[PDB]
Amino acid sequence: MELIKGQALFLELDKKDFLSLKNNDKNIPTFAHPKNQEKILAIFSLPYKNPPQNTKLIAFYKDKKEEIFIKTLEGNYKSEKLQVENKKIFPPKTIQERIAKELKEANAIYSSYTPKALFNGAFNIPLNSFITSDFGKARTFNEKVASYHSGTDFRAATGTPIYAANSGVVKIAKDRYFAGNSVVIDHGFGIYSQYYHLSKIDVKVGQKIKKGELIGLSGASGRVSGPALHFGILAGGKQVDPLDFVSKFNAIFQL
Ligand SMILES: CC(=O)N[C@@H](CCN(CC(=O)O)Cc1ccccc1)C(=O)N[C@H](C)C(=O)NO
Ligand SMILES: [Zn+2]
Repeated sequence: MELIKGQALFLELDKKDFLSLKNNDKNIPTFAHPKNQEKILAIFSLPYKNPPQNTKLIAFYKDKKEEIFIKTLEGNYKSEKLQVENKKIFPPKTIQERIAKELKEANAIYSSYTPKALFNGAFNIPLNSFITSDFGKARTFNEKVASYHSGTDFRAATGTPIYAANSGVVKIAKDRYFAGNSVVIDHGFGIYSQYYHLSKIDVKVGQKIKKGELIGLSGASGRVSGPALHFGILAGGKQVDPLDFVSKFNAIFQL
């Protein structure tokens, strides 16, 4: 199989006698195929930055093992050359501390795996607008990726209502350094949606939210370039191309 860096893949496996799916010594969770009772599904994602060139997963059954080989593709992302090397930068200590704290917090949240669906059918876009800055635009130095856009931005004037892309539970609902005012929803199965730069947060941590329910108003908080909604999906432990992910997910779960 082949998969573009920065994307998720829904792997389909026989259910009967299945024991475990492994990537070296890391276990990858599974969940039911909603249509085919003889199958299960796993999400496998490649990171945008520094992905392996190749991956081998093994599905262990009671009677045998199944190898699955996935070749990393570079895809056709937009990229621009950096003029100055992305060397160590020197933020104020107060900012270093905040960043480190929020990273620890988020790493913890993304680690607390929910082994059931909290979604309700297909994902919907969070507002009926258009993309102004796509996922995966990159900046390179010496042809190596230095940084990339980890979500997709939708055009929005400040104060535009934003709606949950699917049902779930709110895990994050505060102001953060990279993200500004942000909401993160757990949808189950290690799938999280992210809504950044809000001017107003309308939910709280722990709240059950329905698909299409208001979560906030769009803004420019924490944004250098002007008001817009930054939308992200984390799945399989990695930030992945959100519209690509929704397309894949909806192909399986929309009915
Ligand atoms: C670390 C950092 O400074 N993040 C900034 C800016 C740009 N990101 C970096 C990234 O991966 O988080 C690179 C970048 C962006 C665009 C093109 C090339 C590189 C930020 O506001 N991110 C939010 C999520 C966003 O993206 N809003 O729109
Ligand atoms: Zn963005």
